[PDB]
Amino acid sequence: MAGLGNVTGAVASGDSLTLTLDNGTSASDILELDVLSEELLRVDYRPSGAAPSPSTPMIDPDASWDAVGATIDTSGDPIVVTTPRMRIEIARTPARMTIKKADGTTLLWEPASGGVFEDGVRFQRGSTDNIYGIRSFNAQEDVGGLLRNSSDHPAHAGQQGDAGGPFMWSTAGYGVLVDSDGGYPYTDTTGKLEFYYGGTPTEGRRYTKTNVEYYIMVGEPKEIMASYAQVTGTAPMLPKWSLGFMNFEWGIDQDELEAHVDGYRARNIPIDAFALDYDWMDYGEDNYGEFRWNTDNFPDAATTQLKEDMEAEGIRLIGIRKPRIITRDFANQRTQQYYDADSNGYFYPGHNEYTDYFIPVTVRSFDPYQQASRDWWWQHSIDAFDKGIVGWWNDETDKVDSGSAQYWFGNFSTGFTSQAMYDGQRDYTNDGVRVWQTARSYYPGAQRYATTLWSGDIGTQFYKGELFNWAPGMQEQPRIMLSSANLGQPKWGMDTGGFNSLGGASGPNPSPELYTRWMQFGAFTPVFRVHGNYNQQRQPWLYGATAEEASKAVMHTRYSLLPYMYAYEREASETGLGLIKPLLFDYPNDPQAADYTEAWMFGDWLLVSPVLGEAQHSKQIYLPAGTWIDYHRGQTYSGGQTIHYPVNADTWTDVPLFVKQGAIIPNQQVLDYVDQQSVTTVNVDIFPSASETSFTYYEDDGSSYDYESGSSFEQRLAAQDLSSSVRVEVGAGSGSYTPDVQHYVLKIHGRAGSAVTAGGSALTGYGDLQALQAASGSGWASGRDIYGDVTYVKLPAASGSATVVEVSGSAPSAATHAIYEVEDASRSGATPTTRAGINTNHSGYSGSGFVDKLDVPGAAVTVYANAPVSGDYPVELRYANGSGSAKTLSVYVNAARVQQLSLADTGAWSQWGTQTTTLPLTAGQNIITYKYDSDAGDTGGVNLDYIRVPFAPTQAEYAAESAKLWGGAGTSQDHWFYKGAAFVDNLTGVGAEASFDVYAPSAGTYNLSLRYANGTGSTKTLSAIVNGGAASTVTLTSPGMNWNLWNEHTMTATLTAGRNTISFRRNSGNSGNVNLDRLAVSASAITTLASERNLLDNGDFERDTTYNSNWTQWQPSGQPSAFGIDSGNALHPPEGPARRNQRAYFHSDNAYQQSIHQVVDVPVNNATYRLEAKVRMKNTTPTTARAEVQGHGGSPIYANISNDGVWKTIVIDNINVTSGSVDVGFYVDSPGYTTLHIDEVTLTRAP
Amino acid sequence: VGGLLRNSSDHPAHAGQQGDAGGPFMWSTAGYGVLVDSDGGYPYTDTTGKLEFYYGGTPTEGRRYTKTNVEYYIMVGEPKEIMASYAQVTGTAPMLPKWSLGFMNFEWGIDQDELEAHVDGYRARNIPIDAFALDYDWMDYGEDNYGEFRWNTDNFPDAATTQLKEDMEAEGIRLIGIRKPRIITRDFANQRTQQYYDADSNGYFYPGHNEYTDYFIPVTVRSFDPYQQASRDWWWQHSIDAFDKGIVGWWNDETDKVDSGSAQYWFGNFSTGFTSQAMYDGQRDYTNDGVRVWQTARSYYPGAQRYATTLWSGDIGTQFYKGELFNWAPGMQEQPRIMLSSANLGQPKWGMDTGGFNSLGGASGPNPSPELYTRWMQFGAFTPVFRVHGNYNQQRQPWLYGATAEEASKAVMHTRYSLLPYMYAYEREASETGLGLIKPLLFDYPNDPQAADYTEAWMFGDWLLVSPVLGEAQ
Ligand SMILES: OC[C@H]1O[C@H](O[C@H]2[C@H](O)[C@@H](O)[C@@H](O[C@H]3[C@H](O)[C@@H](O)[C@@H](O[C@H]4[C@H](O)[C@@H](O)[C@@H](O[C@H]5[C@H](O)[C@@H](O)[C@@H](O)O[C@@H]5CO)O[C@@H]4CO)O[C@@H]3CO)O[C@@H]2CO)[C@H](O)[C@@H](O)[C@@H]1O
Ligand SMILES: OC[C@H]1O[C@H](OC[C@H]2O[C@H](O[C@H]3[C@H](O)[C@@H](O)[C@@H](O[C@H]4[C@H](O)[C@@H](O)[C@H](O)O[C@@H]4CO)O[C@@H]3CO)[C@H](O)[C@@H](O)[C@@H]2O)[C@H](O)[C@@H](O)[C@@H]1O
Ligand SMILES: OC[C@H]1O[C@H](O[C@H]2[C@H](O)[C@@H](O)[C@@H](O[C@H]3[C@H](O)[C@@H](O)[C@@H](O[C@H]4[C@H](O)[C@@H](O)[C@@H](O)O[C@@H]4CO)O[C@@H]3CO)O[C@@H]2CO)[C@H](O)[C@@H](O)[C@@H]1O
Ligand SMILES: OC[C@H]1O[C@H](O[C@H]2[C@H](O)[C@@H](O)[C@@H](O[C@H]3[C@H](O)[C@@H](O)[C@@H](O[C@H]4[C@H](O)[C@@H](O)[C@@H](O)O[C@@H]4CO)O[C@@H]3CO)O[C@@H]2CO)[C@H](O)[C@@H](O)[C@@H]1O
Ligand SMILES: OC[C@H]1O[C@H](OC[C@H]2O[C@H](O)[C@H](O)[C@@H](O)[C@@H]2O)[C@H](O)[C@@H](O)[C@@H]1O
Ligand SMILES: OC[C@H]1O[C@@H](O)[C@H](O)[C@@H](O)[C@@H]1O
Ligand SMILES: OC[C@H]1O[C@@H](O)[C@H](O)[C@@H](O)[C@@H]1O
Ligand SMILES: OC[C@H]1O[C@H](O)[C@H](O)[C@@H](O)[C@@H]1O
Ligand SMILES: [Ca+2]
Ligand SMILES: [Ca+2]
Ligand SMILES: [Ca+2]
Ligand SMILES: [Mg+2]
Ligand SMILES: [Mg+2]
Ligand SMILES: [Mg+2]
Ligand SMILES: [Mg+2]
Ligand SMILES: [Mg+2]
Ligand SMILES: [Mg+2]
Ligand SMILES: [Mg+2]
Ligand SMILES: [Mg+2]
Ligand SMILES: [Mg+2]
Ligand code: NI
Ligand code: NI
Repeated sequence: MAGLGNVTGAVASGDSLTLTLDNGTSASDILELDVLSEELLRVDYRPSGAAPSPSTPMIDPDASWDAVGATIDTSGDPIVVTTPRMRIEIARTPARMTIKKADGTTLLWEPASGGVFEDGVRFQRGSTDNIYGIRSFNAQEDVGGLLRNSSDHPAHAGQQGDAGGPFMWSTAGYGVLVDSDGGYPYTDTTGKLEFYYGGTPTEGRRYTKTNVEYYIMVGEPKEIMASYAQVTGTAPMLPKWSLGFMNFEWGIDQDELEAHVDGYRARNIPIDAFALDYDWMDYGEDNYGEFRWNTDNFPDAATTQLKEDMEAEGIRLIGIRKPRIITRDFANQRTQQYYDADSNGYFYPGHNEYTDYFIPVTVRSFDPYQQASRDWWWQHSIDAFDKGIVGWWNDETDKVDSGSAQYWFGNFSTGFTSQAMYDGQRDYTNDGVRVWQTARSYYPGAQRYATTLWSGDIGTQFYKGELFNWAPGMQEQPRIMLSSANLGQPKWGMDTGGFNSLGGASGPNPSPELYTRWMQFGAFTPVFRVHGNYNQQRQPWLYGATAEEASKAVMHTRYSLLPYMYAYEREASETGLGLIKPLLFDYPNDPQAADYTEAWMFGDWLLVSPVLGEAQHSKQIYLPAGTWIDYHRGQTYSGGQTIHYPVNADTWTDVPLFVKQGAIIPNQQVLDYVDQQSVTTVNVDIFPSASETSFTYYEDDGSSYDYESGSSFEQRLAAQDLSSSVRVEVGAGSGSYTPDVQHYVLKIHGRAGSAVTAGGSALTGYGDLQALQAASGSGWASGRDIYGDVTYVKLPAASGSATVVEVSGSAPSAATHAIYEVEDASRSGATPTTRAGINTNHSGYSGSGFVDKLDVPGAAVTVYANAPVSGDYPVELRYANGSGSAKTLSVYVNAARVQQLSLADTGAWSQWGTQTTTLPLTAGQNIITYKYDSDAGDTGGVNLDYIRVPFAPTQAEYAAESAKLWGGAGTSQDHWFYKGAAFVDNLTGVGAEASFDVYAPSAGTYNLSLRYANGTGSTKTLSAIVNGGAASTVTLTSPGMNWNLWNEHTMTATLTAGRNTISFRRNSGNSGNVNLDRLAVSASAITTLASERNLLDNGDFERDTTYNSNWTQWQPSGQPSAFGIDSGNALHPPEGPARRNQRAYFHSDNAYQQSIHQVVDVPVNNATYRLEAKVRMKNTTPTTARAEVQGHGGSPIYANISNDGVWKTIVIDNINVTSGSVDVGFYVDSPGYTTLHIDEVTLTRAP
Repeated sequence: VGGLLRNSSDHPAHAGQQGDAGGPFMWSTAGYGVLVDSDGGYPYTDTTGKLEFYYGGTPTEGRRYTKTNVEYYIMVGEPKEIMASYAQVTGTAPMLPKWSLGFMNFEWGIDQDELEAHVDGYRARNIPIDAFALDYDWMDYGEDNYGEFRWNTDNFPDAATTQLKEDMEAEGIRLIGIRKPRIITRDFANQRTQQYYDADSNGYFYPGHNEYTDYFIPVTVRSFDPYQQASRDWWWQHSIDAFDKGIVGWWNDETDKVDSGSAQYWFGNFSTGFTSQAMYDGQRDYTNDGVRVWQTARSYYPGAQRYATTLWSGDIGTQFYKGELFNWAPGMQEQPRIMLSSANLGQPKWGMDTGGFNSLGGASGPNPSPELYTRWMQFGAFTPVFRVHGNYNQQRQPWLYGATAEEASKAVMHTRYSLLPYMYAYEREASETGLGLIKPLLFDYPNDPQAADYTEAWMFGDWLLVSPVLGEAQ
C-alpha cells in the first residue's frame, strides 16, 4: 500500500514520457505516459519494469490516434507535459502526478501517502465534485440516482440489467478509466477517487494484469465520453429498422404473429420488428435444437418463406438466444451438441451441467379440509384406481415453493388429503381393498386415514456436510425415524439412496458403498423404498456386484421375516405401536438409551445397528440389559455394555443384528413378493429366557378390512427356559379366518434334547431336520447351528386346543457341517424364464430335490451361509454330471470369483459326487454362488444337490484394521501390499495397541501368525497380552527400509473355550513403530489363507485415490492421461465397479493410447501363475484392447477385450515364471471415445 | 438434525414440510405424557423442569381451528402405555396391505417399457419386490379434463384399460402413483381447464392460495464459453441457418448469471462482449459486411459496444414503482435512473420491457393497468430501444388496453416515427463518439446543481427535453 519512489530517469520522445522510479532494487519501476490526444493521457505502471500483461477486452485493439505534438519538459521539478487542454505535472521526489487544465486549475492529484501502485490507482480531488459512472442498478435492486459520491460497489457487468466498469468521471472536468477484469472503485466525500484490482470478484477473473494501465480524460462530459469511446470503442451503426417499435413476445406461434402484425397495420400503428422467445426454436431437442427453427410453431420457417413474407409486411424478426446447450434431450439421450462442446472444451469454466425448466404451467392448491372438496377429489381419482393406482403417494401437502408463491398448507392438510382417499376408497370398494398412502408431513390424527411418512428430499451423502450442507444424508435418518416414532407415527420411510445432489438431477448417484449401506439400513425400517431425482436409477444391479448381492441378501432376510413383521402391522391397529421403536421404549430408566439412535428395535426381539460410516472397520454398539445373540455369527453378549464389533469393510456383507434372549421369531421361505404362494410351514425360532416370553402369530387376508369384524387368525406362542428343560406353548387357534399355515417347525435354540413331550406323550424322534420335515404328523429332531445346540419340533398349526411341548435332556449333535439343500436356495438367471430350476427327475438326491437348468448362460444358485469367524472353510458341493465329460461352474463368495470348479463326470445323472473347495468366508453372513458364467469360460451343465459348510474353519483370520485400537493406533492405506481394506499404523506412543477378539472351540494351545511391516531398518518390539495375562515380548525384524514389505511373526498362545482377547501393544520397554495387518489363528500349522492368494497391490482399485499403488501408467508423449479410478456413480445410468466401490477406467473423447502396468516379484520362481480380471468395454470399438503378461521369462502373452457393455472375465493361465517377476497390464489403442473398465485383477499361484 | 431429547425445546408444534413431524404431544420416560388438542402452537420445555404448551399467535402455517376452551390429556405409564393412550385419543392406524411390507422402487423418469424391464431385472435375480411407485410420468399432468388424475397413455399404453394393472399384478407388482394437492388451471395451450371451472365455482381452492406459475418438465443444460475464438466460430456456424430463415436480431439473454436450484454460476465480465462478438464477427464475415448486426443483452461492461449490442433492463416489475405492488423488483418510475446510469457508463443504446415483465404470481399475475401501460408507452417512445415485452403468454398489443391506451400509444408512436431523420443522426453520432440518442441534463449543464442528480427529464437528441408523466393519477 505504498506509493511510487523517486524519479531517477526521464526520457521524452514525441508524445511519450518514460519514467524510471527507485524501488530499492536493481530492477527499477517504469511509468510510461503517452499523450493520445490533447485531452487524453495513457499511463502504464510496470512494477520492476516487467513487460505489461495483455490488455483486457475493454480496450479497442484497433484504437489509433493522430500525433498530438505535446510539450514535455523534463528540465526541472516537476516534470511538465502540456497540451492546449491539459497540464500534467510529475513531482520527482517521490513520483506523484497532478492533472490540471491548461489554465492551471487543479483537477486531481496523487496524494503524498500514495498514488498508483501494484494493485491500482489512488487520486484526490475536490471534495464537492460530483462523480459518475462505476455502476447502474439491476431488476432486483433498490434503484439509486446518478451520483457516485460515496461509492464502494464493485465494477462488474452484473446481472438483470446491470452495467458497470472501472470508469469514474466528474462534471468538474476529469475522468479515469482503468483496464481491468472487475475490481473495486472507491469514492468518498473527503475527495478520494480510487480503484483497486483487489481479490477475485464474485464473477471470477480470467484476465489478470501485473501492470496498471489507465487513462485520464480532461474536459466536459461529452468530451470525456468521446475519449472513453476512443479507448474502448465506438458503436457500429445498428440497422435503421432498430429505431422503430418492437414487440417482444413469449407465447407466440405463426398464426398469432400474423394476427398481431395485421392488428398494427390495420390501425396504422407503426412497428418494425417482432422478437420471438423460446417459441421460435426447438429448445430441448437433439441436433442443435436450440439453434433450429421450431416448425411446429412456425411452419413457414421450414424455408425462407416466413422471413420473406414478414419482410414484405415490413417486419424483421429477432430471436432469443441463451448462452448454453441442452446436454440431454427430452428422452434423456446425450445430444450431438453436447458431444461437440464436450470434446472441444467449449463449456464455461466452473459451470457444470444443471437443470433448467422452460415450459410453465398454471396451478392452484386444492382445499382438502372441506367434505365436498374431498368427495370431488376422490370421484376424479376412481378411474386411475380402477386402472392400477392402488397406493397414493401424496406429495407437497406441506408447502408451496415457486417464485413469489410461498404458500403454507395447514397442519391438518396431510390428514385431510389422506382422509379423502381413505373414505373414498373404502366406500367405493365396500371395505374390500386396504388403503396405502405416504405423505411428507405428519400431525396427530393423520394416522387414522392410513398414511405412512417419508423423510422428503434428503441428500445423497453419508451425513450433512459431507458433500453439501443444505440437506441431511444417510446418518441423520435414524434420528428422524425415531423422532417420528416418538410422535406416534412409526410407519416411516426414506429415499434410500438419497434424492438431492450437487447439480440437481444431473448430480451424482450414491457411491456403491453409500447405496449398499443405505439398503441394509432401509431393510430394517418400516417403509422400505428406494427413490432418486429425475431420470436417476436406483436398481441394485447398477451399483456393481457387491451392492447387488448385499442388497439381495438383506432383502431375503426381510422377506423371511414377513410373518414376524406382519404381527406389528396388526399391533399398530390396536395400540399404534409399529415395527420399529427406539431403545428407550423398552429401557425408560437407562441413561445410555435416553438419546440412543445408532441402533433400534425391529419388532420386540431384534436389535439392529446398521453400518452407516464410510470405510468403517468396526462399530461400538450399545447393548442394553439382557442377553444378546449375534444373528449372523452366533456368539452371545451380556447386556449393559458397549461392545466392539468388527466389520469387514472389504465385503460389505455385515448388518449387525442381535437377537434379544426371550425371542420368539416366526419366519418363512423367501418369496419374490408377499402373496406369491401359500406358506404352509412357518418356522419359529425360539431363544428361551428364564422368564416366560410370548409372540402372537397373526394371519388375515392381507387385503381387506375383514379383520375389523373378526376375520383373522391368531395363535399365542410362549416359551420359558426351566431348570433342566424348555417349555413352549402353542396356544389354541382364535378367530374366523382359515390360515394358510398347516405346521409350525419350532427351532428351540440352546438345548439338543433327548426327549420332547406333550400331553403325556413322547413325540417321535427323527434323524435330522430333513427327515422331520418329510414326516406327516408331529415329531422332533435335533442338531447344531451357528448358535449351538438346537431342537426341532414339528406340530400342527391352528388346533382348537393348546399344545405344551417340553424339551428335556441334553444329547448334542456330533455333526461337523451344516447342510444347505440348494433347491431351498436362491435361483437366478439372465431373464425371469431362464433362472436355475428345481427338479426331482433323477434319483439319489438329498432333501426334496436338486437344482437343474444350470445350462443357460447366467443361471445360478446362491446360498446364504453363516460363519462364526472369518477364515478358510472347505465347502463340499454335491453334484451330478451325466454329460460324459467334465463341466465347469464358477464359485463366487461375497461377489468375488474364487475359483472355476472342474466337476468330473459322475457316470450318470442319477449318480452323485462331491467336490470340496476351500472358500474364504468372513465372520457372519456369506454369499456363496454357483453360476454358469459363460463370459468366464464356464460350460455349465451340471445338477447340484447341496453344499456342506463346516461349523469351524481350518484356520481363522482377524483383520487388524477391525480390531479394537487404542493409544493412538489408527488405520491407513498409505503403504502397499496390505490385505483387506487397510492396515494398522501409529503404534508409536506407549499404550498404543490393537486388541483382537479371538474365538476358540476348546481350551488349549493355538498357533498365531501376525502379519506385520517394519521398514525402520532394525528390529522392533511389541508385547503380546492374552486374556489380560502377563505380557510376552514380540520381536519383529525388519526386512529393510521399505514399508511395502510384509512378514509373518509366528508364536503360540494358550486360549480358553469361547472369546479370548489377544493384544499387541507398545509397553514402556518396547520400541513399537511397526504396522499390523492380520492375525491368523489355527490348531495346526498356519498356511496361506484363501483370502490372501492375490500377489498384486490394489488389484481391485479399492484404495482411496489420494494414495498411490504399485500400478504405473503410460501414454504417448504429449497426450493427456486417459486413465483414472472412480466409482462410476456420477453417470446416468451408473457404470459401476465389478466388485465393491471402484474400478479403473480408460476413456478419452479424442483418439488415444493408454496402459497401466504392475510388476511384482513372485514368491516361488520356476513355477506357474495365473492372471484373472474383470473387464468391460463400451462405446467406440478400439483398434487394440487387451490384457498383457510379460517380463516373466517367456515372450508376451495377450488376451483381447471385445466391445460389449458388460463385465467379462479375462484369464491368462499357465504363466511359467522363470525371471522371478511378472508384469501384468492393460492397453488400449482407440480412435476416440472407447471406454474400458478394469476391476478385480488377481495374480495367483496356479496348480 | 438433532437427537430424540426435547429437554430445552421451544420449536413450534406443526406438521412442517419436507419430512417433518410434530404435534402438541410431550412425554417422558419418567412416567407421564401431555397431549393438548390444538391447531399448531408452542410447546415449551427447559431444564428447570417446565413442561408447557401455548396456543400463542397464529403460526406460520395458519390456523383454521381456533378454540376458546383448553382440551388436554394426561397419560400415566411407561412409554408403550403412553403411546397406546395417545393412539386411543388420536386414533390407531388401519392395517396397510401386506404387500406394503415389501420392497418398493419409487422412480421419476419411467415409461411402460422401462417399468417392465426393471421388474424383469428384479425377478430374474430373485431380488424381492412388491411395488413400483410412479412419479409425474404416470399422469397427464398439465392437460385439460382432469389430466392430473388421468393415466398418461403415451408413457403407459396399456393403462388405456385395466390391462397394465392386471399384467403387473400377474408379476406380483402393485402400482403407486404420485399426487399433488393442486390442479392445473391453464393447460399447455393457455386455455382454462374444466377442473379450474369446477373447483372455482364450488370454492375448492385452498384459502389464501392464489394460482401461480410453476414448472415440472426438467431439461439438462450447460453454459458455453464465449471467451474462446474456436467456441465463437462454432456458435456462429450453428446460427447461420436460423439467420438465413429470418432471425436477423440476436436477443442474447442470461449472459450474466445462472440461477437454478444449487446451480448459481456467474458469467465473467466479458461474457456479454464475447457473446456479442461471436454474432458480430460471424454475421459480418458471412454477409461480407452487407447486413448490419443488431443485438441486445441484459448486462454491459466497457468494450462490449464494439460488437453491436444494446442493453435492456431485465425482468422489471409491472408496477408504477418499487413497492407499489411488490418490493422485489423495480417498476416504471425507477427506469429513467437505470437508463441514465447506463448512459453515464457509455452505453446509451438502452431499453426496457415496456409494460413490465414480473407480477405477483408470475406469468399468471396481472398485466399493467391501462394507465400504467399508456404512460409506459409514452415513456418508451422517448428512449433508445423502444420495445414492449411481458411474461409467458402475456400480451402487450396496445389495442388490448382500451381506446385511450390504443390511441395515445398510436399518437406518441407517430411522433417517434416522424422524428426518424432526427434520431438517425444520433445513431451515426454513436459510431463516431459513442454518444447516443439520450443523455442526462448534466451532460449539457455540468455545473448546474439542479441537474446533478436529475432523472425525471432527459434530452432526446440535442434539441428536445422530455419529461414523461410517470405518476398514477397525476
Ligand atoms: O474518514 C471517514 C471515513 O472513514 C471510514 O472509511 C475508511 C476505512 O476505514 C479505512 O480503512 C480506509 O479504507 C481504505 C482501505 O484501508 C484500503 O485498503 C482500500 O480498500 C480497498 C482494498 O484495498 C481493495 O482490496 C478492495 O477491497 C475489496 C477486496 O479486494 C475484495 O476481496 C472484497 O472483500 O471486497 C473489498 C471491497 O469491498 O477495495 C477496497 C476499497 O473498497 O481503500 C480504502 C479507501 O481509501 O479509508 C476509509 C476512508 O477513506 C468509514 O468507514 C467511512 O464511512 C468514512 O467516510
Ligand atoms: O479421461 C478423460 C475424461 O475424464 C472425465 O471423465 C472421466 C469418466 O470417464 C468415463 O465415463 C465415460 C463413460 O464411460 C461413457 O459411457 C460416457 O458416458 C456417457 C454415457 O455414454 C451416456 O449414456 C450417459 O448417459 O452419459 C454419460 C456422460 O455423462 O462418457 C463418460 C465420460 O464423460 C468413466 O467411466 C468414468 O468412471 C470417469 O469418471 C471427463 O468428464 C471427460 O470429459 C474426459 O473425457
Ligand atoms: O506413506 C506415505 C507415502 O505414500 C507414498 O509413498 C509410496 C511411494 O510413492 C513409492 O515410491 C513407494 O516408496 C518406497 C520406495 O520406492 C522404496 O525405495 C523405499 O524407500 C525407502 C528408501 O529406500 C530408504 O533409503 C529411505 O529413504 O526410506 C524409504 C522409505 O521409508 O520404500 C518406500 C516405501 O516405504 O511406496 C510408497 C508407499 O509405501 C507417497 O508417494 C509418499 O510421498 C508418502 O510419504
Ligand atoms: O423459564 C425461562 C424463561 O421463562 C420466561 O418465558 C416465558 C414467557 O414469559 C411466557 O410468555 C411464555 O412464552 C410463550 C408465549 O406466551 C406464547 O405466546 C408463545 O410465544 C410464541 C408466540 O405466540 C408466537 O406468535 C411467535 O412469536 O413465537 C413465540 C414462541 O417463540 O410461546 C412462548 C413459549 O415458547 O412461556 C415462557 C416460558 O415459560 C421468561 O420470560 C424467559 O426470559 C425465560 O428465559
Ligand atoms: O445340461 C444338463 C442337463 O442334461 C440333461 O438334460 C438335457 C436337457 O433335457 C431336457 O430337454 C430339458 O428340458 C433341458 O433343460 C436339458 O438341457 C439332464 O437330464 C438334466 O438333469 C441336466 O440338468
Ligand atoms: O414429483 C417430483 C418430486 O417432487 C418432490 O416434491 C418429491 O418430494 C419427490 O419425491 C418427487 O420425486
Ligand atoms: O426466455 C424467457 C425469459 O427469460 C428471461 O431470462 C429474460 O430476461 C426474459 O426477457 C425472457 O422472456
Ligand atoms: O514410526 C512408524 C511409522 O513410520 C512411518 O511414518 C510410516 O509411514 C508409518 O507407516 C509407520 O507407522
Ligand atoms: Ca437336495
Ligand atoms: Ca488388513
Ligand atoms: Ca473394485
Ligand atoms: Mg500518439
Ligand atoms: Mg455534493
Ligand atoms: Mg498484482
Ligand atoms: Mg402470446
Ligand atoms: Mg396475411
Ligand atoms: Mg422441429
Ligand atoms: Mg428411469
Ligand atoms: Mg414382460
Ligand atoms: Mg393422454
Ligand atoms: Ni451492480
Ligand atoms: Ni419443525
